[PDB]
Amino acid sequence: GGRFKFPDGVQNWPALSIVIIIIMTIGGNILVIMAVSMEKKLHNATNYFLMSLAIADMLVGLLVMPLSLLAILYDYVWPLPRYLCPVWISLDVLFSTASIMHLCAISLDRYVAIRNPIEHNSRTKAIMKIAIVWAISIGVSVPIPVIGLRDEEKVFVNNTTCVLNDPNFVLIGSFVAFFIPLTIMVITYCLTIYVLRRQAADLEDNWETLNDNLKVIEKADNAAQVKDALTKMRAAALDAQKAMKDFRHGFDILVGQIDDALKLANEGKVKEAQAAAEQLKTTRNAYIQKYLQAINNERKASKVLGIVFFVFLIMWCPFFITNILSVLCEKSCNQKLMEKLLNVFVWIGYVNSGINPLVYTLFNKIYRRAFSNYLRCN
Ligand SMILES: CN1C[C@H](C(=O)N[C@]2(C)O[C@@]3(O)[C@@H]4CCCN4C(=O)[C@H](Cc4ccccc4)N3C2=O)C=C2c3cccc4[nH]cc(c34)C[C@H]21
Repeated sequence: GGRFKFPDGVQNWPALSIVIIIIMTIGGNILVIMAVSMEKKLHNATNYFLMSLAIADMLVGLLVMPLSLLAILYDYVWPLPRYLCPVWISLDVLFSTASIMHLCAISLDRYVAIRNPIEHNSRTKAIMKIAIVWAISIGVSVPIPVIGLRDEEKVFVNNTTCVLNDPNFVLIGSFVAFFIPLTIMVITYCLTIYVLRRQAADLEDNWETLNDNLKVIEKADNAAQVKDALTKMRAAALDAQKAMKDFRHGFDILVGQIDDALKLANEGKVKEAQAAAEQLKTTRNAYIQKYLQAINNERKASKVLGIVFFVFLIMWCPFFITNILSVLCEKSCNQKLMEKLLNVFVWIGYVNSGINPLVYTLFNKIYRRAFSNYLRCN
């Protein structure tokens, strides 16, 4: 009666339990799609892009993970019809790349928004980005149907197991789908953290000059000395202002005290100006806390960026690196262990798709309360 498998030919039940992570991925992104849909605040362009990413990652857990689970259930013997594997593999390359490409764009956008925060029809650009991202991924995926259709031996080999059999594609696909985006995310990340640290140093330097000039005002006795030190603060305040409205307004109201004290410093006596430097001391200490919460925001952003980039490396690097070694190293490297590692590094890349939502909820207050409400509402 032929050679059957399903629904009881399962050879590995311990692997079945791994469904747990699958259930987390599908729902994890659904909550994001809910947040961007229900919440009025999350109708921002960048959030629509996170939704697109969520669509990519959700489809990974929806269409790629379950079929890889069946593959493990039957000890890597394809139980489904033959035509359904090249379909599976192509989807694997598609959504996985879409996930990567999306992540790369997020890095780029975050750099621009950090460099020149003056940015705010605004949706047409986001639509343009989503389209381009999905267009590139499709390009990376179309070789699968092409190669598979023009030769059956290249998708599954022993009339049993289904695995890529074209080393040229593996090299190219890996190089263009991961290593080029990786290079962009490396340089991008480095520039972003550089800009961030430079902005922090600027605020700290402006605050130091505001203190040092006050000390030397209380110190010396020359009316022109008070004039010089008292004028250098006016610039240090105007420069720190352009670097939360109560803070810039604090620099604006203390500037007025620098005007009064500077008027009484040239035509008046040094003692009265030094007495005005006291009122300046108090107006500075009034906002010393708002200065600390500003620099704290700087260090917070630095940590979040370092996390997301680190996670991306830890997740996708093992697969693609070993994938490269498995093709271009056909002798020196151990091949049996290579397959043993790749089998796990594949699902590590999968887990990244489920980590992305869990990442953008741990740090955003709106997503935290949005998730905490979607889980308890139903
Ligand atoms: C996670 N997903 C997995 C998928 C894949 O390899 N899936 C199979 C089914 O799993 C293997 O790794 C297994 C594990 C152990 C032995 N295996 C192999 O030998 C061959 C790889 C290989 C072929 C020839 C020579 C050396 C190595 N495998 C396979 O075909 C390809 C991906 C990919 C390749 C290229 C560009 C890409 N963009 C996004 C992606 C992607 C997503 C990304």
